[PDB]
Amino acid sequence: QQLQVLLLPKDPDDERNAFLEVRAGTGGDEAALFAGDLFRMYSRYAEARRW
RNA sequence: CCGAGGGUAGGGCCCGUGACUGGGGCGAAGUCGUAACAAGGUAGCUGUACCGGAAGGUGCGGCUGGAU
Ligand SMILES: [Mg+2]
Ligand SMILES: [Mg+2]
Ligand SMILES: [Mg+2]
Ligand SMILES: [Mg+2]
Ligand SMILES: [Mg+2]
Ligand SMILES: [Mg+2]
Ligand SMILES: [Mg+2]
Ligand SMILES: [Mg+2]
Ligand SMILES: [Mg+2]
Ligand SMILES: [Mg+2]
Ligand SMILES: [Mg+2]
Ligand SMILES: [Mg+2]
Ligand SMILES: [Mg+2]
Repeated sequence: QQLQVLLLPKDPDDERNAFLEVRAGTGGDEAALFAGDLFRMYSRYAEARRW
């Protein structure tokens, strides 16, 4: 497998720490309920990589 | 003399436009309370007046399109 050289495009803020905010939308307290469901999911993902 | 029209001045109407402002219509979700529909938890509605974040409240009279 000839690994295609992916070392051509550079990136400034690619390794920097990131702010993440989740906001509820359409559907009243149901979307608010899901914004926690998205946040735990990103919490499981952050701790799974020692973040 | 009249006279197209030009000029000066002052009015009337209509249209476009204007910092800003007043409310109105619409919204798969927001905040605050819950005024009305049951006696809707203070029966409701009403003209008027005063008042209150807001639905609204209270006064004076009126109607029943008011339960028991
Ligand atoms: Mg003459
Ligand atoms: Mg003339
Ligand atoms: Mg003339
Ligand atoms: Mg406006
Ligand atoms: Mg009332
Ligand atoms: Mg009520
Ligand atoms: Mg009532
Ligand atoms: Mg009154
Ligand atoms: Mg006031
Ligand atoms: Mg106040
Ligand atoms: Mg009062
Ligand atoms: Mg009365
Ligand atoms: Mg009468």
